[PDB]
Amino acid sequence: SKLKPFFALVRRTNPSYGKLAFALALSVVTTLVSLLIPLLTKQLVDGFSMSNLSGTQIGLIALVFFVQAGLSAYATYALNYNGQKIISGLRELLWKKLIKLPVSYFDTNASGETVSRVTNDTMVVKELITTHISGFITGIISVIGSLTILFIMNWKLTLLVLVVVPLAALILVPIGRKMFSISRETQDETARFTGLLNQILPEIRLVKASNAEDVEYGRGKMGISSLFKLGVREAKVQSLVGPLISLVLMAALVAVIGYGGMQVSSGELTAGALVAFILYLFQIIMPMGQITTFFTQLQKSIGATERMIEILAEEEEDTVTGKQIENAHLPIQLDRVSFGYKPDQLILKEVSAVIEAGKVTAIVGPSGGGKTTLFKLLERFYSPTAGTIRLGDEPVDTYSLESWREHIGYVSQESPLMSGTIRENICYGLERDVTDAEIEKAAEMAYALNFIKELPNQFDTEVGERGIMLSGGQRQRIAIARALLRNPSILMLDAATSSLDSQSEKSVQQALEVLMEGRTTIVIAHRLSTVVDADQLLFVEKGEITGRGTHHELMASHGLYRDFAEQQLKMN
Amino acid sequence: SKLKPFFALVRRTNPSYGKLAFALALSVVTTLVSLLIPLLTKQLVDGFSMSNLSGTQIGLIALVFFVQAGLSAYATYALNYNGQKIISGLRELLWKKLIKLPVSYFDTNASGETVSRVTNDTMVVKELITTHISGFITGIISVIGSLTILFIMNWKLTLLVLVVVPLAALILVPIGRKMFSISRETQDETARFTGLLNQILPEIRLVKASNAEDVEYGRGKMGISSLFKLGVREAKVQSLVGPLISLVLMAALVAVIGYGGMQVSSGELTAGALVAFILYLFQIIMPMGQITTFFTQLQKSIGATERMIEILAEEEEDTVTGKQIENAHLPIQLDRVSFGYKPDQLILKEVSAVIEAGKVTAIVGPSGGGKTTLFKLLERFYSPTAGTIRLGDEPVDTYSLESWREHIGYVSQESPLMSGTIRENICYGLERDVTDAEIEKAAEMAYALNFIKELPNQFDTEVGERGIMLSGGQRQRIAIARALLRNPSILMLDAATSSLDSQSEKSVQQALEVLMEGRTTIVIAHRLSTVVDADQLLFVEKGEITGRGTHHELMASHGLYRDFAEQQLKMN
Repeated sequence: SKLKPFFALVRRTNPSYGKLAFALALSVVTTLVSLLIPLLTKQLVDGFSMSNLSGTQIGLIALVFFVQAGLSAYATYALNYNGQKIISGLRELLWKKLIKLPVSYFDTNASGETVSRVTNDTMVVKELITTHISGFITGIISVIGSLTILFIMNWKLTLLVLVVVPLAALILVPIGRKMFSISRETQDETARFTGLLNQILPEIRLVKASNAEDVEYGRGKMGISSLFKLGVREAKVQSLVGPLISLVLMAALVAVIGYGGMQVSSGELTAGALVAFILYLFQIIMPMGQITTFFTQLQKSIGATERMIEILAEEEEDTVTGKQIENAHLPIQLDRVSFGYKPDQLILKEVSAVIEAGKVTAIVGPSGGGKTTLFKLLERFYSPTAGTIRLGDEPVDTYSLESWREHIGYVSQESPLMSGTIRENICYGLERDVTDAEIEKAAEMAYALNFIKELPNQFDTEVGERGIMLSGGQRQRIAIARALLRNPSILMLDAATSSLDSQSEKSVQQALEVLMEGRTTIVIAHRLSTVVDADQLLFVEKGEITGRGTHHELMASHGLYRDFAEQQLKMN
Repeated sequence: SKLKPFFALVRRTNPSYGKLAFALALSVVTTLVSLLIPLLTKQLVDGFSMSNLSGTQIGLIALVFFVQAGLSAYATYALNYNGQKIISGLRELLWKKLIKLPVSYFDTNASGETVSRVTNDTMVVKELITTHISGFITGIISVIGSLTILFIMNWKLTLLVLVVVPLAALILVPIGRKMFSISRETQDETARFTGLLNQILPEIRLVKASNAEDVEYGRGKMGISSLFKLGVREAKVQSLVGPLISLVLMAALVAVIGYGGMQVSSGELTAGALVAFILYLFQIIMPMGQITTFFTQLQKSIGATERMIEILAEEEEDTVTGKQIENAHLPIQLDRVSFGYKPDQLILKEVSAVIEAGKVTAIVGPSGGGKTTLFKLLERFYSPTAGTIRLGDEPVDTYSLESWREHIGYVSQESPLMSGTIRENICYGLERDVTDAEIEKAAEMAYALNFIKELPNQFDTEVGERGIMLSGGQRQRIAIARALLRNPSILMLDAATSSLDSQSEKSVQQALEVLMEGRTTIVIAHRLSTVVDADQLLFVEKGEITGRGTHHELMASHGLYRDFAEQQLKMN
């Protein structure tokens, strides 16, 4: 029942059954050959009365060994290659999914955790498919066949003590678990002592100033004393565990091998059966560890499969809603919009406002209100539930989200880079039009070519994977140019201002003003430099829009009491 | 030659030779018993023609096994206990040293690195002393004795192939190294892919806004494709390595054990010698790994010993300079002080100033000048080289640094806590006087008892190891109380004042003003609230004191041009 999701997930990479089954069957045949090699060794041992059959037997054993090696090599290659294909398919599906999950999943959930889930679960599934399933089948077949052949060869007298010995291993195992428990306790004590030292050392200035060094010495001494005490206990336990484990192991070996030798001396049914018995001993010892690893990694793999299944269940739409974009130039109105992240909290209550077309509008919000939520709502990262963010009769209820994102430009505060070259930064506007070869020419219009005129290169100019050799202001200028290059119709600004300084603010703002005066602009930032360039101003407070109109006189009056209190808080 | 520092470091814990040598000798005897057990097994195997000597032989073997187990247990306990004693001594010496190393070592070197060095090197020395030296001796003795006894038992015919087999291991080993190389390459590729995904995901907002999701999909696909390519190579290599390693191993086993069986069938000099031969095989296989681990950990241990030796070489003086404190109340003058961290740079040049006795003096410094260096120099954490920071005729060249630290109070900015209870915070002033039971009464004078009057407790009030449930202001007030409790004669303030605001700045400042108006006070902080309470003001610039006199008119005039430019930089 639990294996059904795993089988379905493997089935997502459908053309992977025949070769995997063939590889598993060939691994089974290779395993059955390892059960025949000791029999040939026994025949060779028993046939040394004449020296001709001996050499023939070494030849035959060498040939069988080479055949087994070749078959095992082919089976391992097939298994590993099929597992790699399955992992490639799984990673492709996961990445295609994820680059398309709504931004809400990432914001309200976990960024690095998703990457860790994908990377670890794919590798665990690989380890299960290529090694652990085939390993378990091989181990079970090897153990059963070796036990059966030993039972046929020797009646039971030595096989019975062979199966009794795992009871000695069974009493041995709790001792090893106690070893791990004591070791973990000692490690925890060592970590506590290290934490205490890392507590003390940074404030050595305070330690010296109070002149209480000896006090800290004694404290440290107490810590090491505790460590020593635990060490003494682990010394007693290791003195009890170590030699005893050795003793039991040797007692098993002496019992088994010695008994075989005894049956050799009495004249019983084993000499070459004794040699094959030792070989079967090794072929029984190895697969037990293989099966245990199989079970552990099977538990890990069912967990990983459930995680990958829950990741592969998310949904989203890009153009499913409709296709009705013709102009994208209408006044934007808010109509009783009340929805945040979860319907229970209601982090937004009937927010409504009137914004014209081709009019710069500024948004002023508090430190903890609904300015970020309104930013994401106006950028259409959340789906409306009760209210309507309405352009255009809600053919903003029947056009495509992809088309709306096409007609909007977005740089917020950092927008550092999509690392690579500047070519990608200007070819992210390659929307089937391909901008022919006018991209750098756009930089000429967007005041970017002259700024980049130092020209390390134009295509080999590498910002690096890290992207640290260029600062924020130049990159924000590049994003402004990208917005001007993509589809300069609607602009949505959080007004990225970092290390640009007053001289650059005016440069980039006058460039954007000349390029986008006839088109709609939206600003959401903090300062009062965009608001003066904004024809209409708004204000967000307690998840509600409170304030409409022009900037100068209204903000001089509206911002007199409560917005002024908020400001006086802000400088403080 | 290289072992001499290690021997000396062990010699620092002198009374640890006799019992360690006895434990090593008993481990040797225990090892020599394991070379006799297979011989008794061979005798038992050969003596099964009669069943009485058989049972006597099982009895004797069991007795020898129990004797060996007991001896090994005692030897292991002695070795582990002696190693724990050595580690306790080493940690005690290291902690006593480092709590007394000049603050310069910590500031210009590494805090967490020293803790890591102590913790790791002590454990490595433990692992070498308790296990690896005895392990190597045991392994060498076991291998040599087993080879000699096999040579005596069997002439050479099977021992020769036994020593030939390690050549098969020798050709096997490079294959395993190639396995590790390919695995490391695959791991590096996986890490690169994970880094690429962690690059992409956080900016999924920018990814969606540009509407280039497919582009990021294809990029990710390329990454996974590269992974798959490397996986294919590792599939080919593992298909060549795995079965081949198995084949060679089995070929060795079949060769050796089978040959023994052949000598059994022909009537040669081994049946119970074959059983003992297999036992000696195990007793030869284990110590090779033991010796290899010994060599690796010996290299690690010589490195750790050199590190611990260089840590145990630092020096400092507390009262070595002299003992001439009688009053500690004299004007403090600076006389051509020119010394920073290293004499080459000269990060301080002839700094001189005149400060009176019982006069509050403020220090104003820039963001990157010599204010921190002058702070540490005036607090005596660095040793003068050219100039003289002179009180008192330089009996500040002949009194004790410990006494000077006794007569000074220090809280700078955080001084968070020496975690524990408030009892430690008020018993760090326990200077042989023991303040009788007046500590809380001092808090009554120092405006601290009324502030702490909520009383969760007075001795069970725990701030925790972390120390997070109380903020900075209360702890700074406790530090001020501690300074008033220790020896309120000279105060050195970086001003604990922070974001506490007037409610608390004025409260703590008026408490300190009432308690310490008749005594000398030194302030080094940034703002202009301490300077107005400071009778004389100074200023640091480019590692030189530039400005002397009162606050109001001089700072109004001196701070008009250049200090005002620095300020206008500071608000900007």
